[PDB]
Amino acid sequence: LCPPEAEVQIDRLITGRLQSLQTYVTQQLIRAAEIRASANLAATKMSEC
Amino acid sequence: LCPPEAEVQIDRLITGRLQSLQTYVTQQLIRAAEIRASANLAATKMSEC
Repeated sequence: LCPPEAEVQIDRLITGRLQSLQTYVTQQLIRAAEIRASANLAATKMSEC
Repeated sequence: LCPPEAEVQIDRLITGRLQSLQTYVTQQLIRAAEIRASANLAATKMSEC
């Protein structure tokens, strides 16, 4: 395809790929929180046990 | 621009601005959770220390 009609097809790929990446990052932040809580518990057990 | 062709340009701005705002709010909810956990720990230390 040529430049006016490429910028339509490309924008569709950018939108989808950007959405996919945002989904990934959000999920990682939520999972990170769970791991942090586990690490905090492990650190407490290290101190107290 | 005139009304049929403004509703195309505007919709693009609405989509982007709405996405930006949703991103902000999601990040605030995740950060809020971290602060809450810290506050819960501080409250525990207040009681026990």
